[PDB]
Amino acid sequence: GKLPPGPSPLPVLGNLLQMDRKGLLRSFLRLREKYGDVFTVYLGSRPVVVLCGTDAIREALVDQAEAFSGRGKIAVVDPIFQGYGVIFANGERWRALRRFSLATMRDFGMGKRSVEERIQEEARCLVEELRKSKGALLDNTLLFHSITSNIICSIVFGKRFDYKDPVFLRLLDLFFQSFSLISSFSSQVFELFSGFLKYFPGTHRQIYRNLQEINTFIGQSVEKHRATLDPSNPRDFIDVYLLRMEKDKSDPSSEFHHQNLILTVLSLFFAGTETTSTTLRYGFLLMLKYPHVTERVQKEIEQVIGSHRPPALDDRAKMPYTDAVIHEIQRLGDLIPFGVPHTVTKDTQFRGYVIPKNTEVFPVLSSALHDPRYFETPNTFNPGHFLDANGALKRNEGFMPFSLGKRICLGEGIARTELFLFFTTILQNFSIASPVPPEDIDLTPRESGVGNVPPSYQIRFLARH
Ligand code: HEM
Ligand SMILES: Clc1ccc(-c2cnc[nH]2)cc1
Repeated sequence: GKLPPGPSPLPVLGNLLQMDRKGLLRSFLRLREKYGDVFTVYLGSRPVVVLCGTDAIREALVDQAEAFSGRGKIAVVDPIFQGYGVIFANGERWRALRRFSLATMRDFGMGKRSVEERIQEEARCLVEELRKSKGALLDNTLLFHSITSNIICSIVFGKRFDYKDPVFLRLLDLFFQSFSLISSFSSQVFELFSGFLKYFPGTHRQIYRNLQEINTFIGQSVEKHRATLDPSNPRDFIDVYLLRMEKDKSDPSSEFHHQNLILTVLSLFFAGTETTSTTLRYGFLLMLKYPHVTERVQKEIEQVIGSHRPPALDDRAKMPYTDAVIHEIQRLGDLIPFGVPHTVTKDTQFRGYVIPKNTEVFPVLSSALHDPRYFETPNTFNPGHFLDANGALKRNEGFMPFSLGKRICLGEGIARTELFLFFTTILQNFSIASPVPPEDIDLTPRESGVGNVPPSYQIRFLARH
């Protein structure tokens, strides 16, 4: 049936000569200009199909959902996962882990705190910590990585860490350094010649080393959980997984074993810590660049929530402006630019082309979030993209920051609740400022690869009264 159009490759080097030195995303966007919304490019010797624009992505991930439900690989972390854990698994193993992960977080019995309550509690701890800074200028990177890591810790380990805990800070350091390395230029070259470059020194080794040190901490927590498990009262995600292992003792095809336990927990930290945190850091940078918008969010908080009680998730339905602002922070932040690689699960017929089973497919989410066919002046921040004439929230088919289809972000619910409660609880309690004039605020990513990493910046949180 034939593959989608694309630059003729050279053996070994593939399409290296037709790439853009800026990175994989620019390379993909440049090729889209020449070959259309659906093309083939060779990363090293591997052929991959690229889908660009809202329409093409929706046709694949939604209209042929099952076919495009396969998961590809990211070379610098594949040595860690190797097909285990809920993110990088395929087939029955993925189906089983996803179903269990959704159900285990979608509800944690009674007597325990809901996910919304754990986030409100973390937002309260955050407010207390920021009050201690007395409004001094700071870089919010560490605290924003802390609050989102703490939500996953609460869910998986059954508790949060104090912001000044040495264990926590070390773990935080390992993770953050890894995300920066993972979307660095080197990791993107590694994506092309891993088969060859895997044999040499480099950042891919430091990434591996850091993630294994985190897996070691995960393993020791699993042992502590095992040693104190009370079947009558599971405490968190690990206890629930351990109880399922007991339930499946006689099932030789169960996927609930050790490797999927450690790597599913790593998956939830990997995914649950990084993107929500960078979205929040990018959102506050935009709020410094658009003080008028920040002021309107604070006015809506005052009208709907007031200044005494904490924001609750059900306030969001009565706060369309703030909700539109968060949508727009996600849309312009474009935190996972070329998506997380998929693969087709069978030879697939797509737009008159044939995509062979297991071929890697990149749904370039950035090209939908910035799709001119759906968003006027896509490169400019405007909450109005999500608001109708009456100020009510409006949907846009191009808005797919969590992707779409069978692989749609498993943590979407948790992430949206974290964005709404952290953004509103911070702005209800603090006004923000920085020495940089709004006009001079640069939104350009410090690094752009599988993740977009926002630039560092200074900000102050002044307690309100
Ligand atoms: C603003 C925050 C977040 C954004 C924009 C985001 C978005 C994404 C995207 C674009 C994908 C790939 C979907 C695909 O394969 O097509 C993904 C997958 C995933 N995300 Fe997130 N994510 C966020 C937060 C979270 C959180 C908080 C968790 C965990 C609690 C999480 C868990 C996962 C997992 C486990 C997958 C793989 C799902 C599967 O393969 O079935 N994410 N996310
Ligand atoms: Cl390689 C990779 C995989 C998954 C994510 C992710 C999912 N949800 C948030 N982040 C990011 C990068």
